[PDB]
Order: sequence, then structure tokens, then C-alpha cells
Amino acid sequence: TATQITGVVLAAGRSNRLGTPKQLLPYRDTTVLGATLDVARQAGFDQLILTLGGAASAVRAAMALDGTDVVVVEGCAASLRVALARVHPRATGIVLMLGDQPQVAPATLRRIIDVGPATEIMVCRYADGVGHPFWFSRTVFGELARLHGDKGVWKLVHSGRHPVRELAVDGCVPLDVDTWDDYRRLLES
Repeated sequence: TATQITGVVLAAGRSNRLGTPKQLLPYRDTTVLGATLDVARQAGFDQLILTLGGAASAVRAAMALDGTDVVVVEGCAASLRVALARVHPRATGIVLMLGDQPQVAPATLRRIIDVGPATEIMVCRYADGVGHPFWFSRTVFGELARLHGDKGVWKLVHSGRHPVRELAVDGCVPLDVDTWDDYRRLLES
């Protein structure tokens, strides 16, 4: 295809209240991050970029990351910034996913890949609010690269400065994993 769509999985966030990397927690016969990547690999992306942080070497030693462009750093301004540097020139935008959200359906990724490109920004509307995955056109890469402060991406996708479109998705906004209680909730799904 003359144009491409790139998937970006952000997984650089730390695991301060766990005592072990959240990316490598067991989930469904694989890891939390592994399951997320497995889902992304079914979506039909032309390129898949993964960002990692302190846990990079441990993740690299535990997980096979062939087919994925891995970017290491020391809403996630720096991580997203350095992911953008790897985006293929023929990509017309990115689909943004979080590494600790393995419950996103491959169908949802296929849907946003399908209708997203006709929008500047697209978010998913679940029963209980707005969530990932997000789509961002190349026309906002510059703004993404200049994100700062707390909740920069979230602020952007709720900003009236761009025509943010919505994809209807069943179920609830994907669960994050920062605590063990979060992890139990995940396991019970």
C-alpha cells in the first residue's frame, strides 16, 4: 500500500507499588505486555513501535520483540516523542495503545485503523467514558512532540482545538495496572 498505519505501544511507565515490572506480570499464559503486543500483531499494522523504560533489559530478556521497532527512554511526553522519531515516512498517522491494556479487542484496532485515517484525532467511546486506542493523524505529530505537564495526551484528545471523532466500542474503558488490586481486577476478566 502507498500509505501506511503505524501502531505505537507505550510501555515505558514504572512499577513503583508492585516490586516487579508490570510489563512482565503473568496474563493468560503470557505476560501483560506480551498479550498487548499479541493483540497489536493481529491488527494489520504496517509498523509496530514499542517504547520501554527502566524495565527495558528485563523485558528484552523475557520477550521476543522481532517485527517490532523498540525504543528506550530513561501523558508520556518523552516516550511518545521518541516513538514518533521511528514512524515510517509513509505512515499517515499512528494508533496509540498502552502496554498494560491487553483487553483491547483486535476488532477494535481493526475498526480504528479503518475509520481513523479520515479523522485528525479519534478516540474510543466506551459505556463508562473515553479510552484507548487513540488515532492521531500526521497533522498533529508536531503537537504530540511538544506535549508537556500532566495528562498531556488526555488534554489533547479532550481539546476542542481539533475535530476529535469518536469510535463506539462495547464494554468498559480498559483497565490500567499500577497496583496489585488493579492486577487482580485484570486477572478476573
